[PDB]
Amino acid sequence: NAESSLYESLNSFKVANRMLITGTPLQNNIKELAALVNFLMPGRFTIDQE
DNA sequence: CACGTACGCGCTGTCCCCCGCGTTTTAACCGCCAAGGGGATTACTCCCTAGTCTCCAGGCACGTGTCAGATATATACATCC
Repeated sequence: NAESSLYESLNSFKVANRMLITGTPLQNNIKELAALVNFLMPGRFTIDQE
């Protein structure tokens, strides 16, 4: 979730390189995967159509 | 104003129950889904109903005459000394 407090807490960190380790990248819809790829690298990847 | 006595108040005992502290538990709090309904707005359409107007008539208020029940005498029969 991009709205949660953990998302804004970790997204405000001054880290050069990030990595996400999970088993299920997409669970409900493509908006969640959009949130993960926005947390990874913010802006060259956009998802706006469901 | 006088009297007198009952009760407010001060003192003492006593016991009991609440407070302080330490220890253990536990649920409030914060952060999370998971979808779905409730409700606040914005815009639009429609139609029923309440305001407005005119006219009229009877309900309410006032006044007054009467009328039936309650109260107070007028006279006659029964009764005590």
